Amino acid sequence: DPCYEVCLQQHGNVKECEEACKHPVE
Repeated sequence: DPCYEVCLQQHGNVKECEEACKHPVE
């Protein structure tokens, strides 16, 4: 909920952030 929201404001992503939110970023 907050993750995406954060990206929504601090960014303009969708599937990238949404999917990358659960993915183990390097």
